Amino acid sequence: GDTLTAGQKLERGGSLQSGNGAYTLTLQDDGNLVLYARDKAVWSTGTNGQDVVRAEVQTDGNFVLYTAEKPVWHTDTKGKKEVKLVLQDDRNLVLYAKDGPAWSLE
Amino acid sequence: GDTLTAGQKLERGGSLQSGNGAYTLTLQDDGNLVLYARDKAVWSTGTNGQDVVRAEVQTDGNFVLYTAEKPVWHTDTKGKKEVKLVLQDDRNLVLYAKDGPAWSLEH
Ligand SMILES: OC[C@H]1O[C@@H](O)[C@@H](O)[C@@H](O)[C@@H]1O
Ligand SMILES: OC[C@H]1O[C@H](O)[C@@H](O)[C@@H](O)[C@@H]1O
Ligand SMILES: OC[C@H]1O[C@H](O)[C@@H](O)[C@@H](O)[C@@H]1O
Ligand SMILES: OC[C@H]1O[C@H](O)[C@@H](O)[C@@H](O)[C@@H]1O
Ligand SMILES: OC[C@H]1O[C@H](O)[C@@H](O)[C@@H](O)[C@@H]1O
Repeated sequence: GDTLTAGQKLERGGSLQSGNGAYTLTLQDDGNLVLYARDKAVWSTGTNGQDVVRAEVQTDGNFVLYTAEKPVWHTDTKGKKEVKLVLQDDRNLVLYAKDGPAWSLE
Repeated sequence: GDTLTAGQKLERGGSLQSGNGAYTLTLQDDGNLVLYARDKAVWSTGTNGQDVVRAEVQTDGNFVLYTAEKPVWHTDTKGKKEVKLVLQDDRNLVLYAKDGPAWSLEH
């Protein structure tokens, strides 16, 4: 609506509106939380070019924009079944899967 | 323990250790997943400074280091109670707290 209570958030595409639809606060896919007043953008968080996933009115009192949790490193073994990571006594760190070792440190 | 099975994770400060007690794989506070043999680092993911907060062995078969959700903008009003954000008909964007306006746009 026009209000975000504690624990509520705007996700990408979500919005608040007021002034008979003339005013729109919206979290964009470029990452920016923007307030559009009619034709013009009157204010933003300046978070364009950043991977902002939500604008949460937190229960601790703080309204906060967060970038998404992202992967930064992987074994690159998506698709493998029943996997387990084992730190072995031969010092090798091995990712095992249904049809044998999918990834190996050594 | 020496094993993480499908869906498990090391969290910050969490460790795997080999059965013999000689090798220790630790997701550290600095984000680096480090393998120690004794007190000498023999391998790491080199993710120090990259905000990694967990390393989960996923059900899809992929072992992945994930970052935390990073705060990139805020109103700086931690401590305020019963807060709500209101986009008003006068065009103002106001964060209202128990004791009054904690933050506003038009000021
Ligand atoms: O980079 C790791 C990413 O790659 C994918 O193929 C999936 O397994 C995701 O869950 C993961 O976040
Ligand atoms: O000032 C707000 C303005 O910032 C950038 O230029 C872009 O993200 C626009 O989408 C947005 O309207
Ligand atoms: O490639 C994985 C393979 O590497 C080595 O040969 C050993 O550490 C084995 O335990 C492991 O299965
Ligand atoms: O830097 C933003 C940060 O401010 C505080 O420490 C808390 O309200 C956190 O939840 C929030 O992420
Ligand atoms: O500073 C916040 C305060 O600013 C203006 O005076 C008005 O828009 C009020 O509705 C709002 O509460």
